[PDB]
Amino acid sequence: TIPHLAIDPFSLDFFDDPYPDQQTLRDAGPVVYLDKWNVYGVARYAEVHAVLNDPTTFCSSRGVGLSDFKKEKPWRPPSLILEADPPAHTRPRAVLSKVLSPATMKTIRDGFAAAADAKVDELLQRGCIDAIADLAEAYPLSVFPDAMGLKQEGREHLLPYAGLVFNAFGPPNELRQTAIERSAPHQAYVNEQCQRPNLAPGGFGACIHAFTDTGEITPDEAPLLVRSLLSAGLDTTVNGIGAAVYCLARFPGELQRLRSDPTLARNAFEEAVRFESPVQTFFRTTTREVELGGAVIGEGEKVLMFLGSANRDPRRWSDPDLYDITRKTSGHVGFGSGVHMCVGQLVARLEGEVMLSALARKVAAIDIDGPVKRRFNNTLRGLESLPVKLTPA
Ligand code: HEM
Ligand SMILES: O=C(O)c1ccc(CCCl)cc1
Ligand SMILES: [Cl-]
Ligand SMILES: [Mg+2]
Repeated sequence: TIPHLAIDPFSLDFFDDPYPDQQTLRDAGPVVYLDKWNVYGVARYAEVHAVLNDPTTFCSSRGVGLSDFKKEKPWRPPSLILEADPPAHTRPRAVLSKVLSPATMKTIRDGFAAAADAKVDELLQRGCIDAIADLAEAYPLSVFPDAMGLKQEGREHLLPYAGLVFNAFGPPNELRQTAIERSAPHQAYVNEQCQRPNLAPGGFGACIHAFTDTGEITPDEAPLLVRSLLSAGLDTTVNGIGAAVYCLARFPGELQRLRSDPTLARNAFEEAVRFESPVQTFFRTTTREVELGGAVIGEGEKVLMFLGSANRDPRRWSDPDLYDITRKTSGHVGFGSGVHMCVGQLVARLEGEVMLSALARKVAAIDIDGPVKRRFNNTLRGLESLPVKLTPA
């Protein structure tokens, strides 16, 4: 009843161009079985959304990667938020929600915007730049580590650590095995910066530790919650901003519309999150026998959700393969959906908005003028290098 497919969604050929294989996954049926990894797969919007919004049946406490924490040891102590289910998930989630709250965005927006304008000004002086290293990476590195309260020393471990985290969600292929092999120095750095004395006053890290006296989290929970932000808070925005710039570079008509109305910057970034879906996939584990799209999935089964495929499903989206900065993007699953929906989405949207605003006001054209190189990761979709020429407005 359930179709069996041999597609490996974690192969380099798949990363290089996933869209034909994602249509195959969608059109094979609402639920498929991936023989390569012995997991179920859902690639249509409907089933992805349903799984995300039934955390009781499709749990996260057994891991959101391929590995089932009930069968294998996690490569690192489980996240108190990402790899937890209600009710244990609830209070750690509340603390991060308040640490990254709408009121908190008011305290950082001016500095984030100023750093975005300054970066674009700097890049326009050079003209020809790498939109990845020099923009998508450089800008988040210039605001987020400081917003965390990290010292300057050792920040070079942050991106390698994040690449490891997102590779570790994948199956035990070479990408994952090699990442874990090289992980020891990055884990040591990150874990040490999570301790209260190492987080500067007023930053996200110190604010997490400050919540340890309300009864929502205990002092011994704060380090791992800082670890969450150091895991998910940087490389995500790198690939989100990278996606947005890549879209504007490929679709000059949409850059011209953005220039004509810079207030579209926020929706232009949201559309880029849907269009590229930098965070591609996550797993759930069934806690009971469940019926999903006519298939009966047994207990203790892994279910792979194709977020990027759901965001291009023609059953849900009109012209899904078009980048449209005025599209009604509400409902896309690029940030997830439900109780685990990205708790840092306000930070991600703030960074994306202010950067796209700077480009909208300062840049007249974005022209690819060199070889485009893709970066391969078991969970993240994005570029290694994006040579562009920036023409000033
Ligand atoms: C374009 C940028 C980003 C994207 C596309 C993204 C994507 C996602 C997705 C899809 C989830 C759901 C995971 C699941 O359902 O299992 C998630 C959760 C999460 N994200 Fe984001 N994220 C981004 C930026 C950020 C930032 C900036 C932060 C922190 C500053 C962050 C921290 C988190 C955390 C802690 C969770 C776990 C939430 C929970 O389990 O309740 N992310 N993110
Ligand atoms: O709590 C964490 O350590 C964690 C949370 C979310 C993510 C992926 C979000 Cl795109 C990775 C790690
Ligand atoms: Cl760690
Ligand atoms: Mg419809």
